Amino acid sequence: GSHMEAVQNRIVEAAERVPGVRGVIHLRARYVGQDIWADMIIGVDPENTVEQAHEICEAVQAAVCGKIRRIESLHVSADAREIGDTTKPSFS
Amino acid sequence: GSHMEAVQNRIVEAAERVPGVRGVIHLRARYVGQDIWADMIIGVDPENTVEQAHEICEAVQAAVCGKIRRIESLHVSADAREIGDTTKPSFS
Ligand SMILES: [Mn+2]
Ligand SMILES: [Mn+2]
Repeated sequence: GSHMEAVQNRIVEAAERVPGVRGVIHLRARYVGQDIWADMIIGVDPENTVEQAHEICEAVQAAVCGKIRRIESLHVSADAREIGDTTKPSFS
Repeated sequence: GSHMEAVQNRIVEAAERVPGVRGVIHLRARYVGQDIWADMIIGVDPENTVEQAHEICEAVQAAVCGKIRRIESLHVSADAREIGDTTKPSFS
């Protein structure tokens, strides 16, 4: 429950379907009227290049924005996630 | 002018003194009472590994939080910045 949790879960689930995303580390989303502005950090393979992380972020942004129309702006950026890492996304 | 712009500029200037930071791509900062909560994306060498980007983010977080005491929480994450890129940081 919480419609905002459901929206945040949609964002996370869309992002986690994009190849190269190991998980979503952090998501902050807020309304400006009907539109959402959001900042998301995705976890990526540590051995990737930063150029590769960059292309994954761009793919995440395209996929999320294409699926969640009320999102007017989404910044996607990257950090290392090791593969033994089950840390659930942090929100708020 | 704008005391919030000055705080944001302090954050950017502290971060840009950390080795490996090519620039600050994006900064979002808000007050909860007297404390600041902030999300920052730093630009990093594209040929770096994501593990290296990660260690730069961690160094940025330590340096910024150590210099700006009112910051209670700072998420630092990374993206590619090419070196011909003079793009000024985006705020708000
Ligand atoms: Mn690019
Ligand atoms: Mn680490």
